Amino acid sequence: TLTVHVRSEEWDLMTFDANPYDSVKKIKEHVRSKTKVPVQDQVLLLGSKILKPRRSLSSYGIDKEKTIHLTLKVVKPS
Repeated sequence: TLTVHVRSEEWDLMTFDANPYDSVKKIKEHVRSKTKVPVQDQVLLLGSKILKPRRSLSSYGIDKEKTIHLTLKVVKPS
């Protein structure tokens, strides 16, 4: 389906599968599995855009791509 590469400042590159129409929250749950960072403390970026957890990757323009590169930041929420 779709392969997601998640790069971060702290950990090795993460790889896992995703669906472009699922919420970004589903990505964060994969990150939580690999890093144990709770979903509420993660921020994901596509390019330089911060993704909102309720939105889908498709809504940010992920259409035909077979592989995408995301950035993870660990952030204490307000």
